[PDB]
Amino acid sequence: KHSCIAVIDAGSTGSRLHIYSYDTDDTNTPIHIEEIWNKKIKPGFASIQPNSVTIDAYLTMLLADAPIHNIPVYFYATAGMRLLPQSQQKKYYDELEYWFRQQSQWQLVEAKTITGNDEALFDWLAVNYKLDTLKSSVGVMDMGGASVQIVFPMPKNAEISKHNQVELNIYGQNINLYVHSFLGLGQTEMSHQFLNSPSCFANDYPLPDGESGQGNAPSCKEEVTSLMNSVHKVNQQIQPLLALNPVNEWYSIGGISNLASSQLFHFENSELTNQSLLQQGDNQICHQQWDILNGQYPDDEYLYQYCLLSSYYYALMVDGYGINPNQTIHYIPPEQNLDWTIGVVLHRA
Ligand SMILES: CCN(CC)c1ncnc2c1ncn2[C@@H]1O[C@H](COP(=O)(O)OP(=O)(O)C(Br)(Br)P(=O)(O)O)[C@@H](O)[C@H]1O
Repeated sequence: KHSCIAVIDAGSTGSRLHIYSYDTDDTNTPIHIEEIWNKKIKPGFASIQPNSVTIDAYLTMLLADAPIHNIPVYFYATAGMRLLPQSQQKKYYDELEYWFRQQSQWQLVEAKTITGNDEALFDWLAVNYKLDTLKSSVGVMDMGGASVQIVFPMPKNAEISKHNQVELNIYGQNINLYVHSFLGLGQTEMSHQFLNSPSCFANDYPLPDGESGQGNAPSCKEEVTSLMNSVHKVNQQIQPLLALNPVNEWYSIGGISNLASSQLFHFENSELTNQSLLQQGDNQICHQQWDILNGQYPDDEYLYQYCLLSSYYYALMVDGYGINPNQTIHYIPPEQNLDWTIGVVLHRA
């Protein structure tokens, strides 16, 4: 009845199979993309032993019960696998290539670790698809666990790396995008640099070094800005490009959308500003007595991190990207299930 494609998102914490049915319009672009099946397994691919028994157990658990035969499959790993040397990755892909050759139910089209730029492309396509803006300047930011992505329209520029630019034609229109991924600036990886910063945690929160939190979002933001700008040079790379290529609307996916959906934060219309984010983080968490807070919200296991995270998002978007602290940032809410793999259907199916 419809075309079908499978995309496996092999992420740092788990792998997620998505089977989509779609139709194609007369520009040769997928439409009516529907997720018909879904399977999620932990831990991440890069966290299992790369031998046949382990890979077989893992992929069987992921795929065996799929209600669909003879479908093309894309196996796309992201930041978790990017953290591994090429020679380690090879062990996984040798086993995986062999496993798929033993299954005629699944036609492996590609298995690879996509670059963060690739992932930025798919992010942009996925968001703009959900927003129905694709047949129509929309910027997308993905705040992931290990890497962060930014992507916005920008005219082809021969003085910028080809790796940071993508040309595509979508619903009949030629598009050029600037794409950038910062590996290490994802919230989990970045957090590992700041666990002993008392400025980044609720008062009396027990830091690993035996010291106590003493939260202050402006100070915590400054510490994080050092990693963004002194180490990753985010400001130098992104700000001159945004000054010249203004974005009309920002959309964010990933961790922002989770934090903004917490009980401790108040945001309407699935949008926020950096100023409000930082202020609420500073008041509700950074300067808050930890034990009292923890007692009031005992189920939220991300709570302890909200001072750091609010400071980190502001640092990234404001001090890094140069986004105005009062500029509206839309976020796709967690309930909505927007997935970057929708971008792969658009681009590759
Ligand atoms: C009550 C408020 N909740 C609970 C919902 C939350 N509050 C704050 N952060 C949350 C969160 N739930 C999840 N996160 C974090 O969101 C960040 C990025 O999310 P993502 O989903 O975007 O991370 P990602 O990069 O795609 C992942 Br799954 Br780590 P993989 O590499 O593909 O496996 C990750 O680092 C998560 O740890």
